[PDB]
Amino acid sequence: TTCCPSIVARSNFNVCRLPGTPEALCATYTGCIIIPGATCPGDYAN
Repeated sequence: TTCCPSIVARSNFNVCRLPGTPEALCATYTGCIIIPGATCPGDYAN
């Protein structure tokens, strides 16, 4: 599950993913995160 700290981080994440970039790289590129669960925390609400 991906969680993002802000809307713009998420928007940048989704663009990063368009070419097929691994989520882990899109995460460090944006400040988004990968968690094993499905429940994003309040500070990664987007």
